Amino acid sequence: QISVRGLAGVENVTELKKNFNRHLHFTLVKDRNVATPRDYYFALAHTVRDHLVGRWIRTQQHYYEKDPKRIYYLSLEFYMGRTLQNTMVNLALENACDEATYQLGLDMEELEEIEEDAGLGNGGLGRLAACFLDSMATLGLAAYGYGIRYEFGIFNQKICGGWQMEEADDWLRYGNPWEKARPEFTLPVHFYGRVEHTSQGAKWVDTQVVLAMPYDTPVPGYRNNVVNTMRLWSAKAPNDFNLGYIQAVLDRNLAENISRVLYPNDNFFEGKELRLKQEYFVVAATLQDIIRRFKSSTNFDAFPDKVAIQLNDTHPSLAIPELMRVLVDLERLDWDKAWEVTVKTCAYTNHTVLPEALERWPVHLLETLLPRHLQIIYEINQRFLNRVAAAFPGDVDRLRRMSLVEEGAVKRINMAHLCIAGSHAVNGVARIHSEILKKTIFKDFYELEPHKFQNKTNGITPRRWLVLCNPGLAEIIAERIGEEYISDLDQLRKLLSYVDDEAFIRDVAKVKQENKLKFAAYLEREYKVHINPNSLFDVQVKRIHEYKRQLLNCLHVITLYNRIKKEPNKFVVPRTVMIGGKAAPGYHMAKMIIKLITAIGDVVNHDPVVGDRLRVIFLENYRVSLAEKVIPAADLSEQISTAGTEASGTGNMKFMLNGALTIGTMDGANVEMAEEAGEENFFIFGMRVEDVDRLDQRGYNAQEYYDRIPELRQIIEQLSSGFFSPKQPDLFKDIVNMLMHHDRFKVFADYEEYVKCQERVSALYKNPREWTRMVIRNIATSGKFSSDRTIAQYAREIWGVEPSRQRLPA
Amino acid sequence: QISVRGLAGVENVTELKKNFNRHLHFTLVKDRNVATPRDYYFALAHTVRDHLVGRWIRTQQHYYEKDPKRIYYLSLEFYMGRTLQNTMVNLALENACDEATYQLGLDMEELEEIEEDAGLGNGGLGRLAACFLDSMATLGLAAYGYGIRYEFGIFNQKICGGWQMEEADDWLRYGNPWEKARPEFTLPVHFYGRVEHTSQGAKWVDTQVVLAMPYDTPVPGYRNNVVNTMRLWSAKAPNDFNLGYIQAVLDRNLAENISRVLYPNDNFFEGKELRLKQEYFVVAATLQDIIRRFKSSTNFDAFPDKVAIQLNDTHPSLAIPELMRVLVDLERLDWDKAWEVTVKTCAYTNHTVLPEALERWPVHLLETLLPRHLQIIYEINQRFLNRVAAAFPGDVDRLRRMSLVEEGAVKRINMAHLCIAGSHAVNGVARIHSEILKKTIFKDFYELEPHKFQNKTNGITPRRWLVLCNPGLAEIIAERIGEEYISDLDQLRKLLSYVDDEAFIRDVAKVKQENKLKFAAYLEREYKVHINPNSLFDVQVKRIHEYKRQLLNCLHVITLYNRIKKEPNKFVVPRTVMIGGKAAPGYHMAKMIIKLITAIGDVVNHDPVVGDRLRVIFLENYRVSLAEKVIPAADLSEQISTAGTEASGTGNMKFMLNGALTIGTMDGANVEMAEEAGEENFFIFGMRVEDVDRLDQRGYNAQEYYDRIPELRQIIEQLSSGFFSPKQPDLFKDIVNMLMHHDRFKVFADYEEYVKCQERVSALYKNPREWTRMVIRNIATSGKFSSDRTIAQYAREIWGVEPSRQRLPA
Ligand SMILES: N[C@@H]1[C@@H](O)[C@H](O)[C@@H](CO)O[C@H]1c1nc(-c2ccc3ccccc3c2)n[nH]1
Ligand SMILES: N[C@@H]1[C@@H](O)[C@H](O)[C@@H](CO)O[C@H]1c1nc(-c2ccc3ccccc3c2)n[nH]1
Ligand SMILES: *Cc1c(COP(=O)(O)O)cnc(C)c1O
Ligand SMILES: *Cc1c(COP(=O)(O)O)cnc(C)c1O
Repeated sequence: QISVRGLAGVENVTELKKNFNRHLHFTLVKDRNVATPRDYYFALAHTVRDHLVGRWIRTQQHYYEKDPKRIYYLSLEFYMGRTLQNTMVNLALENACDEATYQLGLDMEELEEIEEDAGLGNGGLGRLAACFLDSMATLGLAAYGYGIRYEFGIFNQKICGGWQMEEADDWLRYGNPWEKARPEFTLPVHFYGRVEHTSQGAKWVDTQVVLAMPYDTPVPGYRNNVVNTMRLWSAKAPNDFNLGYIQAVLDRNLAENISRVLYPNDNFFEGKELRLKQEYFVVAATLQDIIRRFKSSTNFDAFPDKVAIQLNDTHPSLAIPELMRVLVDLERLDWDKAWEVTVKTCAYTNHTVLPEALERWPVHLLETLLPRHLQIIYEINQRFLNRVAAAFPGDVDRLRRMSLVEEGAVKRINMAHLCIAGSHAVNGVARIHSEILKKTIFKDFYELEPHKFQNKTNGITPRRWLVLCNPGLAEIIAERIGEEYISDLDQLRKLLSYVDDEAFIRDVAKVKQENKLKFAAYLEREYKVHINPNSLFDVQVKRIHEYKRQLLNCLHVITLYNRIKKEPNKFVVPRTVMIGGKAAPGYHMAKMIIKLITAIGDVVNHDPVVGDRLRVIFLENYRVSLAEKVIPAADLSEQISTAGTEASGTGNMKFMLNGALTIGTMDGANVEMAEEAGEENFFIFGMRVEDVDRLDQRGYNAQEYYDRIPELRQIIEQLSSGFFSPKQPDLFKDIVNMLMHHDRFKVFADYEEYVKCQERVSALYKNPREWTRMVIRNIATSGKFSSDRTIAQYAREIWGVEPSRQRLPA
Repeated sequence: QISVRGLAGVENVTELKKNFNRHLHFTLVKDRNVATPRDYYFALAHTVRDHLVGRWIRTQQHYYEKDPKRIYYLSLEFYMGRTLQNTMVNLALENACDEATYQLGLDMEELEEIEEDAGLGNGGLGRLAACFLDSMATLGLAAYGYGIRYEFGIFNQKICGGWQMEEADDWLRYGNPWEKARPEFTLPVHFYGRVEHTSQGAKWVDTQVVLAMPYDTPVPGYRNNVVNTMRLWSAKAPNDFNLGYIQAVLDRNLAENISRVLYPNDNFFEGKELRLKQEYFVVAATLQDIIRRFKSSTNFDAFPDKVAIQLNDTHPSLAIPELMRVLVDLERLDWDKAWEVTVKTCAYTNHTVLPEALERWPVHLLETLLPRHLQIIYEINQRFLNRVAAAFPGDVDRLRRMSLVEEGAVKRINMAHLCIAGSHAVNGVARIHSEILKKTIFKDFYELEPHKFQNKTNGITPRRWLVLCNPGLAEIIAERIGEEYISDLDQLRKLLSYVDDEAFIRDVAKVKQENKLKFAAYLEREYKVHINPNSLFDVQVKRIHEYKRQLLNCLHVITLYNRIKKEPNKFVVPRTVMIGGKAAPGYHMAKMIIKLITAIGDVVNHDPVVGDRLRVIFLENYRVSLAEKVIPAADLSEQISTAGTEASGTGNMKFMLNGALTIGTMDGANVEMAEEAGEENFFIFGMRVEDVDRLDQRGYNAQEYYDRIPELRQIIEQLSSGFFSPKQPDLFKDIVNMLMHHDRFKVFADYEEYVKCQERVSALYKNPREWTRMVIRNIATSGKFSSDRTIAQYAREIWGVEPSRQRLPA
C-alpha cells in the first residue's frame, strides 16, 4: 500500500506464501487448524530469515577475500528490540510480506506484536550500540558487535498499587529464530589461578576454566545486501567440571551464571564480582576470536592496520591488559612493542561524568580473580606515571590524581584512567560533554595528550526511528523529496522550502493526529485507560533517575492541577502528561518517584472539576518496542536534566525526528539540536552549565526558593501533609526531604523558568498552523543526528576506514 | 547396495540431495567450503526429519478422529541411543540416503558416528522402554511415552590408571534436531504447601510452582507410516519466581534442577529429595496432559475405556495418588468411584526382586513435599487393610506385612505395595521372575487378588537389534526367507530347514567373521589396542553389579591364565575376553571390579608366554551405540547372574539374535531362551533357584570351596599377595574379603561348574561347522524375544486394545 515499504511483485508474493506454508509444516510441525498466532509469527520469522542467509554468507565471504580493516565494537549492552520489521525494512520486503500474509488472511501488524524485545541493555548506552550496528552495516564497514548473550534482559516492569514490581525477562522461553548457535567456536576463558615466573617469563596457572560459546545474529544493512554479525557469548561449564556426582553436575550452574542476567543499573556502578566476571568473560573470548581472525590474513606490527577495537565505556576496559597479556605472555613480544600495538588498536568512548557511574574496582577483587591483569595494570601505571613525571617535573599532586591506582581505605583501579592511558583516541558523546571532559574530569590527561581527545556527537538510526516506527511521516516526506534521505538524513533540509506549503502543513499535522489516535487506542486496549486525543501529548520517557528530573515534571503537573482548582472555569490547553521508565531495583528514590507519579495520577485523573483537561499517565514497562509507539505520538518532548549531567541523550533526537517540539535545558545534545533548528524553534529554559557552577560556589539553598515562590510552597505543603497519599500521610517524606536539604540536581532552581516556558508551549499549541511550522523546522534540521553521520565520523577520525554506500551483489 | 535397505530411486536420490544442500545453506548457514563433518551430519539429520513430519501430523490427526483408547507409558528412563539410522530404516530411506550422500562425496557411515546417544537411562529398564516405543508404533497403537528431558544423561565413562572417572554427558551441547519444543503446553506442577479442609473438601494451598515444558520426539513405526510421540518434560521457573534482584534470578536454578540430571544407579534405590521431585514432576504434568486430552473426546466412567496408564516399575507410582487427588479434590467424584477409575486405568510392571532396589520413601519426606498425597496414601492403606482383614480374619501378621506403611525406626511408604493396591494388573518380566513374585515377594497380594498377577516376558526390537546393527545377517536371512520376518520375528523358524544347507552355513559364518574384522579395527582406530580376530569373542556387556558376577568371569579368566603358565606349550582355543559396563558413581565394590578387570588385563596382555592366546579387554563407555557394534561381533554371550537375581535380562536376547552362543545360568529370560532353542543348544551351568535356596538354609560357607578347589585357592592367593597389583600389594583386600565372608551372590558355589562348562564351549569352537549349526539353531528360535510379541501381549491382556499391522496412507 505505501511506497517506502518497497515492491509487492507477483513472484515475490507467491514465493513468500509458498515458504510461509513450508516453514509452518516443516519447521513448526503444525497444520493450519491448530496454529496459534505465535506459530504464524514464527513461520513469517523463518521466511524473512531465509532472505538474509545468502547475503550473510556472501558478506562474510567478501571480507575474507577483500581483507579490509576489521572494527570490533565491544559493549556489555546491545539494546536490540524486535528484529522482524527491521529486517523487512532493510531488505525492502515490507510490502510483499504484508501482501503475502494478507492473502493467507493473516494481519502482519498483529504477528509483529508477538515478537519479544531483545532487551539486552538498560537504556541509552545499549541502544546506541544497536543504532551503531545498523549504521556500520549500512555504511559497508567490516564490523562485528561483541557482547554477552544474557539469558535474562532488562526486567519486565509491573505496577502494583502504583509501585514497581520486577519480573524476570525470559525472552528466550520460545526460542530466538534470529540467532545461530556456533558451538564449534567455543573458546576457554580463565579465572583465579596465580602467577609463576620462569626464565621464559610470567605464566598464569591453576585457573578455573569457563567456556564461551558464541551465538551469531545477522545485522542487515539498509538495502545494500551487506549483512554483518553480532556475536554474543554464552557461558558453559567444561565437562570434567567439578568431576558427590549429582552435586558436581548441579554445580555447573556456578560457571554458567556468568551469562545468566543483565545488571539493571543505568548510569550507576555496583562493584560485584559476578559483574567483573562478566567483563572479563566478554573481553577474553572476543580477543581470542579477534586474534584468530587476524592470523588468517609472526607479525603484530600490522595488527593495528587490520584491527580497531572500540570500547563502549569502560565496561570492556580489561581488553587493554588482556591484549597486553596475550602479546607479552603468549606471543612473546617485548613490552614496548606490545604497548604500541595495544594503544594503536584501542579507542575509548566515555559516556558519563556522574562520579557514581565511574567504574573503580577494588584491588583485592582483581588480585583473586585476575592476578596477572593486576600485575600488568601496575606495570602500565608505573610507566605512565614516569611519562607524567618527565613532562611535569615536581608536580606531585598531578601524579596522585592521574594514577590508575586510587589510594584510600580500599585501594581501587580507576578503569577510566586505564582507558585513556591505553587508547589512541578518547571521545565524548556530545560537544558540551566532550568539552566538560577536557575541562574537568580529564583535564590532567588532556594536558599530557591533547591529540587523544575528540568529540563524536551521538545519533539514532533513521531506519528504526523513522521508516519503521513512523511509516506515514516517512511517506509524506518521500512524496515531496524522494527516498534517498533514508541513508542520507541531511537531505531533510530540502523540507525547509515546504514550511509555507499549505498541503505539506496539513499532511504533517494529519500524520501526527493519526499516530495520536493509534496510540490512544493502544492505551484503551492493552491497559484499559481513556485519553482525550485532542489534548497535547507531553511525554517524558527514559530511565527513572534523579539527574533526569522527572520530579521537575511532577512539580509542573501539580502546578497545572493547582491552577485549575483555583480558577476552575478558565480555559487551559488540555494535556495528557505521560511519563514512563524503569527504576534500577535497589535505587529507592527512583522507586519513590514512580510512586509519586502514580499517586498524582490517582488524584488528578479522578477530580471531576478537572474534566479531561489534565491527565497523568504512567506508561508501564518502557522498552524499545513501546518507544516505537509513543514517540511518533508525542507533541512535546521533555529533556529536562540539570545542565551538565546528561552526557548526550538520544531520546531527544528520536522525538525531533518524529514531529515533537522539545522543552529542554542546555544539556547534552539538546545544545546541538537547538543550534541546528534555531533557538527560536526550541523551548529552552533553565540554568546553563555556568549557572550551576555559580550556584555550587555560593551553595545551593533550596529553602530560598521555597520562601520566594508561593506556588512552590503550596506543592511542598501538599506533598508533606498527605494530599497525595491520604492513607499514609507521610509516605513522601523522603522526597520532600531530599528536595529541601540534599538535592544534588537543583530541582527548585529551575522550577520558576520551567513553568513559564511550559506556558509558552501551551500558547503555541493554541495555534495549530504555527505549532506545525515549527515542527517542520525541527524535522527539517534533524539530519545531523543520524547515527550514519556519527559512524562516518568514527570511521574517518578514529578507525581509519572509508565508509562506502555501494551495494554488494544480490 | 543391500536389499533390506530399501530402494534408491532416481527421483528420491535427486530429491534427498536437493534438500541436503537446502538445509546446509538455510538451516546450518554454511557453504560447502567451511562445513565440518558435524555440519554434514546435521544437514542429513534435517533432511531425514523432513520425511517424518507429514506422517507425524497425519498420525496425531487420525487419533483425534478415530479416538481409539490411548496408552501412556510412564517411565523415568528412556534409553534411546541414536535416532538417524533408526529413522532411515523405519521409513525405508537407508539406501537412498546412502546413495544421495555418496554422490555429494560424503560417507554416511562416518556422519552417523557424529550423532550423540540419547542416554536418558541406566541400562535394561530404560532400554526396554525404548524398544517398547518402537514396538507400539510398529503395532499401530495410539501410544505416548512420557518422561523427563534430562539435561545430562548417564555419565560418560573414562578409564584412568584402570579406574572409572565420570564426565557429565552434555548430549544437548550441539542441539537435538529430533525434538520439537512445545512451550505452548507448559503446565504447572505444585510442591510443598499444606492441606486445608473446607465444607467443600480438602484443598492443597501455599504450594511452590514449577513449570513443566514439554519436548516432543517422533517415534516412527516400521514402514507403516505411523509416527507416535515421546513427550519429555523440562523444568522451568515461573517469572514472578522469588520476585535482592540478581540473586532472585540466579535462584531460578533451584527449580530447574529438577530436570537437570539422570540418577545413575542401576537396580539400587537412593532416597534423595531431588529424586522424589523428579518422580512427582513427571507424574503431575503427564496426568494433566492425559486428562486434558480425555476432555476433548462430566463423565469419568468412560475414562478407563479411553486411557491405560502403564507404570514402568514404581518410579511413577505417585500417578495413583495423583489420579485420586485430581478426581476427588478437583473433579469432586466421591472416593469409591474415583478408586474404581484409578484401578482400571493403572497397571504396574515390576522389574526386580533385589530388596535394595525397592523404593521405600520416608514419611517425613512425603509429608513436607506432597502432604495431600500422603493423606491419600493413608486413606488408600486403611481401606486396603480393611479388605485384608475381612478376607483373612485374625491374621494380624498379614496386616503388618501387607501395609503400605512400614513401621520401624523411620516410617516408610512401600511404593510397590501402593502399585499392587491401585492397579488392575501386576506383571513380572520373565516367567521365572513372575513365578518368584507370586511365591515370595508378593505371596500375600497374590492370595488376596490372584487375578491381578501376570507374566509378560521382555523382548528387544529387531529393527535396531538386527536390521540396523547387523545389515549383513539381516540380508542373508532375507535372501532365503524374505523381509516379512522383520515385523514378524517368529518367521525366523523357517531357518531350521537350512541348518544342513552348506551355503547357508558358510554365509552365517562369513557375516560373523566380517563383524569381528570390523569391530577389531574399531578397537585399533578409536582406542589404539590390537586383537587377534581369529580368536573366540567372549563378551560380558552390562552394568557392573555384584549379582551380575563379572567377578565369576574374572575367576575364569585368571584360571585360563594359570593353566597357560603351568603348561605353556599346550594347545588352547584363543580367546578375546571383553568385559564392559558402567559402575554407579558411589558403588565402591563395582568400582573395584572395574579396577580388577583392568589389572588382570595389565598382567595378561603383557605376558610373552601368553602370545595372542588370551587377551583381556575392558570396553570403555558401554552405551547403546557401543552395544550396536560389539554385539554383532560376539561369539560367546556371558549371562552369569546367580539364579533368581536377574529379573529378565535383555542383553541375552540381543546376542541370541546376532549369532552368539550363550553360556548362562537358569536365571531370568535365559530359562525361556534355552527352552526355545533346546537345552542342547545352550551352555547351561550352575545352581538352579532351588539350589541357592538349599544353600541359604544350611548357610553359605565360601571357605569350603576355597579348601576343596586348589585352582580356586591359587587365584585367591594371587589376588591377596599382590600378583595383580605389585605396587599396592593389598589393593584387592576388599574383593578377597567379600568373596570369603560376605558374598550375597555365591561366586565360589558356581565356579567349578562354570570352568567345566567354559571347556565345553572351547571344544565346540574347535569345530567351526558345528559351532555354526548351533548358532543357526539359536538365531532360528529367537522369534519369541521380539518386543512385538511382548507388546501384543500387553495390548491384549492388560490394555484391552487390538494391535494392527495395517499402514496409514503415505
Ligand atoms: N546517560 C548517557 C546518555 O546521555 C547518553 O546519551 C548514552 C549514549 O552515549 O549513554 C548514557 C550512559 N549510560 C551509562 C551507563 C549504563 C550502564 C552502566 C552499568 C554499569 C556501570 C556504569 C554504567 C553506565 N553511562 N552513560
Ligand atoms: N535388572 C532388570 C533386568 O533383568 C530387566 O531385564 C530389565 C527390564 O525389565 O530391568 C532391569 C531393572 N532395572 C531396574 C532399576 C533401574 C533404575 C532404578 C533407579 C532407582 C531405583 C530402582 C531402579 C531399578 N530394576 N530392574
Ligand atoms: C532512546 C532510548 C533511551 C535513551 O533515552 P534518553 O532519553 O536519552 O535517556 C532509553 N530507553 C529506550 C527504550 C530508548 O529507545
Ligand atoms: C540391552 C542393554 C542393557 C541391558 O543389558 P543386560 O545384559 O540385560 O543387563 C544395558 N545397557 C545397554 C546399553 C543395552 O543395550
